[PDB]
Amino acid sequence: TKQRDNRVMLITYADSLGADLKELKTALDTWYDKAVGGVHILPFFPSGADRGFSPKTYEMVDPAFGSFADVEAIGKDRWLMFDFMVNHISAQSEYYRDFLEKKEESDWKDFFIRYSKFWPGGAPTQEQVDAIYKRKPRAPYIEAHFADGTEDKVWCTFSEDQIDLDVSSPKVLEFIDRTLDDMADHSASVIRLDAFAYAVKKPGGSCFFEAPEIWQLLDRIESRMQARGVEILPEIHEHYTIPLSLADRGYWIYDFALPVLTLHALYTGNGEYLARWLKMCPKHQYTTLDTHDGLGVVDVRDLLPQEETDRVLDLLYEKGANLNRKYSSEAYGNLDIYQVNTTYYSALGNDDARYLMARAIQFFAPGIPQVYYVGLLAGENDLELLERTRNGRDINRHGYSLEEIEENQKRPVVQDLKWLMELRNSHPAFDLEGDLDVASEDGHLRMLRRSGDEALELDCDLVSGRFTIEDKKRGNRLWPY
Repeated sequence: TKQRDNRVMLITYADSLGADLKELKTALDTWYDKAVGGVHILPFFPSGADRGFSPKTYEMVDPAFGSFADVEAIGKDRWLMFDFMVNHISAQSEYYRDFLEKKEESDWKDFFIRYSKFWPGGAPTQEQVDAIYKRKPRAPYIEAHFADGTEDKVWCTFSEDQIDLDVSSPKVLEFIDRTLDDMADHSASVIRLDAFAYAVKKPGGSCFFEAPEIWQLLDRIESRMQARGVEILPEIHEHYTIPLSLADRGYWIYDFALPVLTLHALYTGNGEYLARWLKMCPKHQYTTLDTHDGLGVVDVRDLLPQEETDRVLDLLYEKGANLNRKYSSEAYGNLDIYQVNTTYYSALGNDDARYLMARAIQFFAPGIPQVYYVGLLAGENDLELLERTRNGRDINRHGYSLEEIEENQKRPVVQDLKWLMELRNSHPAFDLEGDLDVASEDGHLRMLRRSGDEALELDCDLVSGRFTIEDKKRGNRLWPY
């Protein structure tokens, strides 16, 4: 296992940068060898739905993608992040299929949350239904029809294929422990806990980050993986107080507020909300602009005023390249109708200068930047794919051939983003432990990264879309180059 280090991490599917895991390694070695220090390969196990996030098993790689050897090959000199779906498993898994066949005689009788057992009286009251945290209108269950002719309802947060696990069941905790151990054996440096805040259900509760049980589950998983030298990263999209409460207890977090705060700053020339955010962020975080999902809007609540949130959303739809509100609707198959479906480059109207500025801000921000592969290649909204699949998120999930990755290398914006990633990976001022001084004034955002006598200053003109990078220790301007 290559240890998680202080270098830019790529987010990619196994089949989105070239055709499969072998072509992914070719792409990274050929064009991104110094730019990409870590790789989050999105779920690469056989899956029944939601492009990997409904795993049928963890015991084999989806053979469309390759083998565990092909994953380990990428992990030779790049640290790896894998997903563990702590919240759910495929309805097409051995576990759920056996439960439908055998019911109370199934080894997996306790793996799923059955309404008849979970709810006092055998069903929720409307009050209890209304209390559950939702990101789409569909009820959070599906019908289970058993081979014996009987039926129940099972908890279903996401797509109809994603059946929620009962983390209160000892057999499920054994499955979690075994699966994380297997991931550690396959060279995982970090395990991402997908949908972490959904994992604990309580009758009458929101069933979102239910304390103290959610903390006890996190500590169980983090403690086990710490003993293997593996880090954990919970995926939580909500009010900033939740991730900052994790950071206060020594857990890695995602920054999901940066994307929309940065868009608002670049569209308005106002850095005040972005500066306030940057100052409250911890050092042990992963920053995002793009991920494989849409842009988070609830994630900026109380960081961007509602008027300014409404304003930047209007600007994305009006001034962005090929956004459409319909793409976040139920018609386009969304699991979260409150996210904005777009590539980050197209959110900025395919503006090279402001897209590079967004990445510069991200790279000077605390913690470790994640770059999604579509953003790596300054990719535009893919209406062709979106309209073929009728899956809104596919606007930002173009599959690149090796030929198309190569064709993109001539673009200055692709060259410049690679240069920024190489700088982020080489310059000592980006020390994970180093300090950030942020100032917002006269339409500028100034970010000074210090580490001992190292002092590297980003100065963003949010109005003009031009930035400078100055090495104050060595007395030399690094950008423009």
